[PDB]
Amino acid sequence: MVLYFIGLGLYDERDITVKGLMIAKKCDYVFAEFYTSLMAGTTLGRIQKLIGKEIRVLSREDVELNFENIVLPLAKENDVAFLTPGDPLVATTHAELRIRAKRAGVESYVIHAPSIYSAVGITGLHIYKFGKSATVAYPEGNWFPTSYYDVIKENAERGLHTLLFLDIKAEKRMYMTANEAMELLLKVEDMKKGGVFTDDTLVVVLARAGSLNPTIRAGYVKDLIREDFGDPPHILIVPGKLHIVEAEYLVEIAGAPREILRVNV
Amino acid sequence: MVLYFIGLGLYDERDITVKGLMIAKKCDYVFAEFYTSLMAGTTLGRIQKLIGKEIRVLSREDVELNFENIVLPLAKENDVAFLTPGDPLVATTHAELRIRAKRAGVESYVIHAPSIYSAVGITGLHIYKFGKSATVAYPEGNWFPTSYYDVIKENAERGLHTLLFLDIKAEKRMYMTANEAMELLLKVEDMKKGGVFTDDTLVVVLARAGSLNPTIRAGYVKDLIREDFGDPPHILIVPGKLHIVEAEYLVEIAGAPREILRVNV
Ligand SMILES: Nc1ncnc2c1ncn2[C@@H]1O[C@H](CSCC[C@H](N)C(=O)O)[C@@H](O)[C@H]1O
Repeated sequence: MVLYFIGLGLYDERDITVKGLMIAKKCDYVFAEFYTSLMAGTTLGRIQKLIGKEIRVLSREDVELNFENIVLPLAKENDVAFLTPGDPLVATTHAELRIRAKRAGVESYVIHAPSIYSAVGITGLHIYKFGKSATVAYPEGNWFPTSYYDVIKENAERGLHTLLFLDIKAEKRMYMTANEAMELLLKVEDMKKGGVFTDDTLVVVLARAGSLNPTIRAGYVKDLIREDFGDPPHILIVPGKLHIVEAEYLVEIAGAPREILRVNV
Repeated sequence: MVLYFIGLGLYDERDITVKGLMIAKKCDYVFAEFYTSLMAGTTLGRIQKLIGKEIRVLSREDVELNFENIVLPLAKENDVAFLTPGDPLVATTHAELRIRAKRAGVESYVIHAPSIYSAVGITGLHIYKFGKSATVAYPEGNWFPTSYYDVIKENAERGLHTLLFLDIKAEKRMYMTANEAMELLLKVEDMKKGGVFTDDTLVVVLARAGSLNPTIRAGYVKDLIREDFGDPPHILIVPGKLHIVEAEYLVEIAGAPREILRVNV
C-alpha cells in the first residue's frame, strides 16, 4: 500500500537502475507516462517484458487532472509504481503529485535514474558552470515564446553555460530538433537584437544521450543549423566562456572547429 | 579495445543501471575510484559481489596522473570498466580522461547513472531554477576561501537556487556536515556582511539521496543549524525566491514551517 515514482532513464529500458527494476518487478500495479520526454531506444513492450508487468500508459490529462482518481486509489491497497522517462522529478511537475499522494494518505518513494540534466557532462562542459536552464517552446498561433532567450543572455553575462530543454508534443509525435531550436532563436535575436544568439554563436548539440553512440557536436550556428544530428531527442546548450580543457574536449570529442581552442579569457 | 565509463549511482550497489551492471559483468577488468565521493549505503565488497568481478580501486593520483599507464593499456586488448560514484563525467576532471583514451587509440563509451545534480529534484525545487553550483570548503592555515559565498549571492540575486556540495576528505572518510557548512557560511557572512546568509535564511538539507528513506529538511538556519540530519553525506541548498508550488512541497514533504508560504514566496 505505497506508491513508487520510478525513473526509466535516458534512452532504453536498461537505463533503469537495478533498484528500480527489482522494485518495479514486485509492484502490484504499474502505470507510466511517455509525454514528458522521449526514450528513443526502446518500446513499451520491451519495458513490459523487462519488468514482467503490463504497463498502463497515462496521458498528460490523466496525470495532471485524474492522478488521484486513477493511480492513488490502488495505492491505498496495493503497491503501485509510476514510471517516467529519465528522472521522475526533473523538469516535470511530477513532484507535485507527491503532495497529492500525501493528502490521500498514501506513502510515496522516489527511485532516481539517469537524467538529461546530469548527462550534459558527456559534452565536456563542467557541470558546475551551468546556470539557469530553459525550454525552447514551439510558437502557438500568434503567441511566440521568448523567455528562454533572456535566460541565455543572463547566464552568458555571468560566463555560465545554458542548458536548453527542447519542446515536445508527444500526442502529435513532435520532437523539436536542435536545428528547429536554432531557427527559433535566430528569429528571436532578429526580433530583440541583443547580440545573444547569432550565426557566430558557439553551441553544443547532444542527441540521444544514454545510447552508446549519442551524437555530440559543437560549433558555430551558421555551420550547425542545418546539420543532421539524427533522431530526437536533442537538447541544445549555449556555453558561456570556456575553460581550456572544455574547449579541448569539444574539439577532440565533439568535432568543434580547432579554433575555439583559442579562448579569449 | 574498449573502455566503459560506468556510473554507480547515488547511494548503494543497486543504484547502478541495469545497462551498467550487464556491461560491467562482461568486462575483463574493472577499476573504480572513491575519492570524488563515497557510496555511504554500501561497500566495496557488496559492489564486487553484485558485479561478480574483483574491483581494483584507484586513488586520485592513480587517475589524474597515471590513468594512461594503469587503465588504458589494458583497454587496448580487453574490455575495461571504470566505475565512479554518481554519473560519470560529472566530476570536473573526468571528461578529459576521454581525451586521453582517444590519444591512446582506445574507444570509450559512457554509461550514465543517477547524479545528485538531478536527484535534488526530490527536494521539490524546480531544476531549471538552479544556478551556478559550488563546493563549501574547510578553511585551513592562512587560507580562508569564500567563493561559494559569492556564488550564492549571484544566484539568489537572480532568483536562482544554489546547490552546495560539502567538503569531503574521501581517504579519511571525513564529511563536512550540513551543520558545519551552515556555521561556516554564518562566519563568512560576518566577514563580508553581504546579507547573503543569516539566521533567517531558508535552506534545504538533503541527506542520503538515493536511499529509499532520504532525509529532506527545510527551514530557517536558526532552527536547522543545530538539527541532526543523520549520517552523511549531506548536501546543502540555499533556495532563491520560491514558486508557491515549491514552497508547498517543502512544507508538506520536507517539514518546512508554514511561515515560508508567505515569507519566501
Ligand atoms: N536522452 C536524451 N538526449 C537528449 N535530450 C534529452 C534526452 N532525454 C531528455 N532530453 C531532453 O529533455 C526534454 C524532456 S524534459 C524531461 C526530462 C527528464 N525528467 C530527465 O530527467 O531527463 C526533451 O524534450 C529533450 O529536449
